Amino acid sequence: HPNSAVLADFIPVQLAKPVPQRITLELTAYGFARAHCLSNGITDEEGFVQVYKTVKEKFDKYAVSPAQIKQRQLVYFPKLNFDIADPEPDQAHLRLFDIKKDPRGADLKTRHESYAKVVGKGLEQMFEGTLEAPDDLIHVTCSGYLAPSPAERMVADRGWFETTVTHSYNMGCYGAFPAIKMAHGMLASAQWGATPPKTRVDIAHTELMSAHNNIAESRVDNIISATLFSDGLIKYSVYPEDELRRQGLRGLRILAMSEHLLPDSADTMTWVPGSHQFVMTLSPLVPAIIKRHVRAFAVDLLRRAGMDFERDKDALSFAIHPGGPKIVDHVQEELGLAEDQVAISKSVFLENGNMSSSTIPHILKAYLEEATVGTRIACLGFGPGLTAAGLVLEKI
Amino acid sequence: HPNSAVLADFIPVQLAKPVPQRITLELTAYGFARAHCLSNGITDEEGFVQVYKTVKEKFDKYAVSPAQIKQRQLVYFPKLTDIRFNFDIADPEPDQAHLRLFDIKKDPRGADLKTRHESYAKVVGKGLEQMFEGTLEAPDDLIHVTCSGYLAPSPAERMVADRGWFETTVTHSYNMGCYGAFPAIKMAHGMLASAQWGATPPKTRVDIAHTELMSAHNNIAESRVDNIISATLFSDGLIKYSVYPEDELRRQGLRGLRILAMSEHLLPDSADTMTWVPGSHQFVMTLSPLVPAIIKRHVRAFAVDLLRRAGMDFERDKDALSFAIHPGGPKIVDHVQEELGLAEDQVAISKSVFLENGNMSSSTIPHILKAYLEEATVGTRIACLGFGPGLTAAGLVLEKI
Ligand code: NA
Ligand code: NA
Repeated sequence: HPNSAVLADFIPVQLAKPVPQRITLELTAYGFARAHCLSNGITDEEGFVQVYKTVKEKFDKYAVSPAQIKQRQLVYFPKLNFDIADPEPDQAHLRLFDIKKDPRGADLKTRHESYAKVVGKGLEQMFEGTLEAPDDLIHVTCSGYLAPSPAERMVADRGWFETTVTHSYNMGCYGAFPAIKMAHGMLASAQWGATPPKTRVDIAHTELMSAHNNIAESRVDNIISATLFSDGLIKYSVYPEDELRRQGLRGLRILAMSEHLLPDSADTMTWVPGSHQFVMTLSPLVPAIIKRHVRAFAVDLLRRAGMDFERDKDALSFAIHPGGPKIVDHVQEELGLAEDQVAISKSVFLENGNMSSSTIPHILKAYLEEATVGTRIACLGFGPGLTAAGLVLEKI
Repeated sequence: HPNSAVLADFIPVQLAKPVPQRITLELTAYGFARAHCLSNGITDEEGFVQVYKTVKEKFDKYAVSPAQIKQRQLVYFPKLTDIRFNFDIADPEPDQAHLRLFDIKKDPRGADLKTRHESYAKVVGKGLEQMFEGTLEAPDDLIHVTCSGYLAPSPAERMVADRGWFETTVTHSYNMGCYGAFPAIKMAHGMLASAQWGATPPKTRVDIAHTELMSAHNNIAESRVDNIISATLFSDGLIKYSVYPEDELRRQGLRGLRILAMSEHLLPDSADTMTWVPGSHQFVMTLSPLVPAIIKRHVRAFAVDLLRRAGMDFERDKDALSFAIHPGGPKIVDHVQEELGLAEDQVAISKSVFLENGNMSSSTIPHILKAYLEEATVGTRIACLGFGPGLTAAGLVLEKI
């Protein structure tokens, strides 16, 4: 196919062994209780006891449970009353919370320097099988912003002095979509002649959601986000389809893409850097707003691909970003989807939690590695805005 | 021309009256002196007078001078009408309070980053209402460019929602620093070419909105020399412009800058010479005195290549080109000019924009391009060059039509 871009070769890197959810919940609950006691001058044991019981009750009620998420990769959760060891200065940098003295923990500068170090290493592992520089490298993240970025430093470390680096930043849980949109555009811009020809764009996701741990705030939506979000680093490539074929690779051919905002929703999800970490609010209104608009969005997306929702939806897999425990279910229900059309997305959430932008790429990795050639996949995700983003893919 | 994207309709928006360089120098030196005394719990009078003479000498030696920058828009600097002379500063009007982020009476770190981001959201949300007040039809894409405030949802996404623009794709082009317009334009170009590929329906217009509020990052608590330079070099700039497929631009009968080529990559061994990282209180900068030499040493090969990408030849055609060069510091344009064997007239607008406005981060190149579109003879080709953290060199070749 001329004028075609193809996703391929998806490579996750695990930086830390995933922690069983019931343990994340016990310790996070204990940390929120100590922080709270530090924050309100409660100093006596029986004081901590009553606060701890209340925090635990709150966790039982509102925390994402082990039945919903089995384990999460959390680089900044301590390595396996609790007592926490100090770590080797060998790595004070993994320790960004504080339950003895200042409950706000590390400040943002410290967290940013930590991010650069951890992602730096992650990126060197993500790209160690890469033999030739890409024409472009896109860095996607919503969890740490530095200039130059860890991506820029790695490209230089590799001596990749003809590679364009583009930051695709602050586009949250759906950040794969705009990154794939750029990549498609960089291949199309090359075919238009504005740059010499290009044969590969590499996109690298690095989300350290656990770097933004906030145990000083006890509002429900913070309990929920502390127990919901997880870390994920994953890279994949975008090839012009002729280059994909020449290299004998399997891939996901891009058919169509779409993205725009949803009305009366801007305040329902926010994410803002403050003095110590990026701070989140999340309204319980969000799944209903997604439910309300997803169908019309999906019908339009399939039309963009020359498809018809009523006639073609049954043969499609739907890769859906699992933003909360019930998001896939809601979309499943609104779109009238069978279990086997949404099974991979539920399972990635169940095994990993919400790794923010890195989630959808892990979903697409499983489709690329499991589906028959010819399979079509409609991808949907949501993030702040609120934004709806979508992609139509075909396995080739 | 098919497969052709063209820049047009450059629209700056001034939010505050620019302040003459000399007064920014004197008040800023005064702030640095007070902040130093506060950090150090120096409450002694003569203690302050000595700190202050010292601070002023460092300003005399290192600050960007009124001969280099005449005035700057600094939304987060007090209005002259508020300056009373030591100086004091009048309390702001109530609905202007979010414009005071520095503190020289109690805690010299000033407002924390969250307060700064909230102030930024408001000031940019008003700036964007002005920038888009004459927009008649929603664009297909809106690209928000900044390296100076990051919120989700952004002020750009909120504006797009307030307008009811629910078909418009919003993309954030963030944290690409002073050369920010170059990745923005590359992205606009890809979107049109992606539409032409058939991956979205046809599009007719991408809008790019730069909102750089560098003054929101005032740091008067560090007196290291490179921060004296930064606090007196950088300035604020809000500007939008549009990218059209050429056939659309012709039907509207607009003049524009047709894009011929573009490039961007990193320069070796220079990652630590210019850095920009959010911390507790603001985004913190560092800047190495080596930056101008590193740029000069690489800019010729880059420029030769860029011209090659446009089907031209540096050595044969440079005399016919204008060179829009991001003025990152007082001497950047001069160093590049010298390295490239350029005449004064080929680089005058980049120099003039610097002198009149300071370094407006990513907004600076778009103001230089607005002047070219207004003044250039049809057929004139412009080589554009921008640098920023990486270090990164970014390139564009344009033709006025
Ligand atoms: Na870049
Ligand atoms: Na967006």
